[PDB]
Amino acid sequence: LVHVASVEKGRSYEDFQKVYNAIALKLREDDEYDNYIGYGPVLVRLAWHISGTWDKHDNTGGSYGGTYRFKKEFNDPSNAGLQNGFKFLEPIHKEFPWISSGDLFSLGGVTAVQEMQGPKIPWRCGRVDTPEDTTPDNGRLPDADKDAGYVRTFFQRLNMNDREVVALMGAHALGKTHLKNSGYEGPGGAANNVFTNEFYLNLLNEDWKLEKNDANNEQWDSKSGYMMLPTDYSLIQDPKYLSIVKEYANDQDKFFKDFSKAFEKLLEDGITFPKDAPSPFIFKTLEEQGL
Ligand code: HEM
Repeated sequence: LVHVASVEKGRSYEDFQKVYNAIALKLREDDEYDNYIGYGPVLVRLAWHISGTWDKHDNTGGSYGGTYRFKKEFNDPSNAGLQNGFKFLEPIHKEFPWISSGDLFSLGGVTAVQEMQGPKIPWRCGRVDTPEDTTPDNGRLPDADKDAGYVRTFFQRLNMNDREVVALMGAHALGKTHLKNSGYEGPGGAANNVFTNEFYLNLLNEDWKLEKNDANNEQWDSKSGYMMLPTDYSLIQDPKYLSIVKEYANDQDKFFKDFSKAFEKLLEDGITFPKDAPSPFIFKTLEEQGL
């Protein structure tokens, strides 16, 4: 399977910075969602789930085709709750009908991270919508009740190594688990709509307790009211993972730089960019624009 990136006709940087600003402005405006967390967390979750279907062996899935717009992917049990992110982006797509679905879903993830004061993420245009029959089947996204061996093995399919996996999991500092979407409940920390290295700090400094929640699933709970998934707590149980957790808990700039590289790689897996394609765009935030 080859997927070649094709720039939307005649569009350049200024066009995509308008779509960025439109998403960032609505992120500011619709601030009440999910008890004032806002839409930032569910939009980086949506960008990860539309990319997270990729398989390195036959180049199926991934962000290229925008196939989440089809019933089979939209109704995957693993995507429960993401309908809220889709409905948020739907007005913006009406306003910019020329952007492809894969491009809008991955740009939503980039815009949320930067607007929640995370690192700049270079982004490239050119994903092309593909037919309903290219939609990946359900079951390619990871389970949360497993151990380190499972996480390592699962991420080899998206060829992410240990460092890339631990950097990517730092996004669980954002938002929260919702019992009715996944069978888990609670936030992982106090700052859950600002991008920081708090996931690593909380994993190493909180007193975690294995308890059973109302959906009868086990999760790790702390006195402070925070929670960790079995697959989150895995990162301090494995010796390779644990030393990278300690490195990011002690250096927030190295975490930001490594997250940026692994999140761009995640969003670009499976896509072939021609050498006459434009360079990655670095978008300015509203704050840097005085908007
Ligand atoms: C083994 C890996 C992973 C598993 C099993 C996993 C699982 C989960 C689960 C069960 C939730 C709660 C969903 C809900 O109830 O609403 C969640 C939320 C979230 N995840 Fe993951 N995840 C993984 C990796 C990642 C990665 C790599 C990213 C992003 C780069 C990510 C970003 C998020 C975000 C931002 C939320 C919060 C969503 C919200 O507040 O609505 N996840 N994760």
